Amino acid sequence: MPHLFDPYRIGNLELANRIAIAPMCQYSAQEGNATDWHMIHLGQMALSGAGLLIIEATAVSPEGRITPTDLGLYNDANEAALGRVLGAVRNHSPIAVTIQLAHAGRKASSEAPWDGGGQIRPDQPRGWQTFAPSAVPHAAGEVPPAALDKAGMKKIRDDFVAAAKRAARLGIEGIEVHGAHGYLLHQFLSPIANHRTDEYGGSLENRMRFPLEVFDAVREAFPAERPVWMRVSATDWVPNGWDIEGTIALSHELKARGSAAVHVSTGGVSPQQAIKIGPGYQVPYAQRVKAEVGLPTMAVGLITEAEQAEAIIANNEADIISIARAMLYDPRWPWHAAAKLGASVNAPKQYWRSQPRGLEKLFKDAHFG
Amino acid sequence: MPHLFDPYRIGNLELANRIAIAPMCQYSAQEGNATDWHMIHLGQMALSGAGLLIIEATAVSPEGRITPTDLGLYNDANEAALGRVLGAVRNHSPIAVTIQLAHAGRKASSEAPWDGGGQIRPDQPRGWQTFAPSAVPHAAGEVPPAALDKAGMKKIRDDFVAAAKRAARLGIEGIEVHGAHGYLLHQFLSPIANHRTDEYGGSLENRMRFPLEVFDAVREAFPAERPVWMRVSATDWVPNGWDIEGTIALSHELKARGSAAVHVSTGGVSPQQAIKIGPGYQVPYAQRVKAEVGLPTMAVGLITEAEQAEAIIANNEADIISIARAMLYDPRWPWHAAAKLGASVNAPKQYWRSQPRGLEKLFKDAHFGQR
Ligand SMILES: Cc1cc2nc3c(=O)[nH]c(=O)nc-3n(C[C@H](O)[C@H](O)[C@H](O)COP(=O)(O)O)c2cc1C
Repeated sequence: MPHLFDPYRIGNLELANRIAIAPMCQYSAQEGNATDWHMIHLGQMALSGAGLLIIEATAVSPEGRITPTDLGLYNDANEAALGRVLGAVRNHSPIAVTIQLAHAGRKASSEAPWDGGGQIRPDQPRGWQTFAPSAVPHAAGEVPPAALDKAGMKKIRDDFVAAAKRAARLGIEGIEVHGAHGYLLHQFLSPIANHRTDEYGGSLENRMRFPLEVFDAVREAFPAERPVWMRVSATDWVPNGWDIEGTIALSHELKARGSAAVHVSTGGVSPQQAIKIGPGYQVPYAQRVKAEVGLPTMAVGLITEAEQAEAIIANNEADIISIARAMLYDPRWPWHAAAKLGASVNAPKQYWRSQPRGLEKLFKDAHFG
Repeated sequence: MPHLFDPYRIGNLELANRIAIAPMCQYSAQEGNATDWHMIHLGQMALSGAGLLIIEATAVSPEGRITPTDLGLYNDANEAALGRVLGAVRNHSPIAVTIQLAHAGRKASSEAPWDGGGQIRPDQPRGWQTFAPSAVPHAAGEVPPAALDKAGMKKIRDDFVAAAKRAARLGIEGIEVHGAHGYLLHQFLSPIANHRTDEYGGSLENRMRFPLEVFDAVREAFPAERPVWMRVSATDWVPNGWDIEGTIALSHELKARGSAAVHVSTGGVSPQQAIKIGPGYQVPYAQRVKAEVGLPTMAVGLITEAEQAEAIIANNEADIISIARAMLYDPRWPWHAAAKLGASVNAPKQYWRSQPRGLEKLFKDAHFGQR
């Protein structure tokens, strides 16, 4: 009889409950460096009582950023800036802190969403040359990426390794390899983006080959006891693209290769995607991945209500509920869920006076004697 | 026909709406210095879409702190530490940032709430000698404060002035002088704490004299264009103390002396109690101070729902509503209120995608595109 507020575990990392704060790009870094925005944002996310925080898509190289203001972990300055933020978080919260390591591939060199998200060309001041499995653009008329060669692919492997080591040194507790949302690894997985005719394209085994090498490299580099997993897009929502069968096959391989979990999202590789959006619309993909592969499975997508979240766990549809927008709109979401479902959470002492009367057990360890 | 989400103004300071974030002690400073907590906390508060943020009780001297971990503005280090927090706020928020300047008087040298809130004796670790209008402890068996002399009262005036100048140099946009919660100024106001026989105790005029000296000194020191006001307790719960008549007389004096507002605490009557009595105002004392004195009247609102706050404004009970606990339990309270009331709010661009599926146009001037 599983419940949202059961303690849980991914690999050896104990989680206070099944609630994860999904990775959410803030587009507020400067040359990859965390800024005051990140102390405010991650600081507040850490007070939420969620069991797990997944830091935003963190670029393994400058050219792997989505946008010029993405968070990075590709040099010592980036490491020190993020370390300042993490020190503050650890000072005020017991949350498990993990990080999503990322490379945008052909979707790199973009504007922030509030600036319309368009491609910035390599010839424009903030733009740069992008890389992908094949020299085909994400959308028609865009400046195409260069097709990766052997040394290019090695650089990416080595950059993921280097970033995973910096993350380890910072005391980060886990790594989510970004394999979703139309970014570099997903580009290799999907026949929409991957037109290669070497051993990294064509067949399913070939298309999975580089994403799995990247996974393996990170898993080797990161301390063995701390979990490493992948976020996947379960489908492209485009006929003949990546689909749930590819996802299941990849998930089996991830399990065989020591992944701690699979975080199941969808979409991102094609402007043609025909997404059927609605509450819990991506839960069926997580349910199937959980059923067939049996790794800890995180579900996400328009999960906004405590009873909805609880129902997903109760129905064995996922093991972890990932929440993004509902956390931005209510950074106390897990407190509020705990109040509705008769549970407790960790909260900073500064805010112990804050809950309504009648919820005297809501905050673990709270006292005033 | 006023509404919660109408723009408003205090002095020259334009406010996006009638929602103020109440000064809420965090007990998280080190020798008066703001810490990483204040960055995280004040950063959230500043991004809430409220019109006005009032920084917590900020000690004018170490001896004037409520606790050993109160926020202070009494030396250069205090100033620099707060400046770091404010600079982050300014990078990200359009909110008006103001500060409550404070001195705890006989209630100083106490523990934080999670440590039981007790007095720390002058001879214990972290403790210190407290000061007050008279040598009478807040509670029996506590170490009494020293009764202030002419020099001690001058130090306090000058400390308020010094802190007000530091606040101005930090670019803080307004000052709330703390005359409530049984702290130093309230101790002078109240015959319960003030047993002085000189020109500072006895009659109502004598009891208001030092609080009004402090207010005047702050108003003189702080840039004339920026608002300065006082926080006042509507009434004591006990007889022969401070009362609603005193509050009204003090609010008239504040107006004549160039106060921008008055911020009226509840006098111990919550909305749950108040709405059952008489006309059923939620903030009856604030309502009366507004009607009789005509200053911009901020009322402490012990409320959680948008509809409660709207009604306070729409029923002419207050011009600005300050919100404390509901802001801690929901730092997006003004977003949630705006959604209920059909209004919009300033939200940081980083969070514009958070708008629920139901809603549209919640966030002012939001735009989105993605490849
Ligand atoms: C502002 C914002 C930033 C995001 N950044 C990332 C990211 O860095 N990495 C990622 O895998 N997904 C990212 N996503 C997708 C979310 O993690 C999540 O999967 C998606 O928003 C659906 O969940 P929700 O309905 O709970 O918001 C982001 C979403 C938003 C709204």
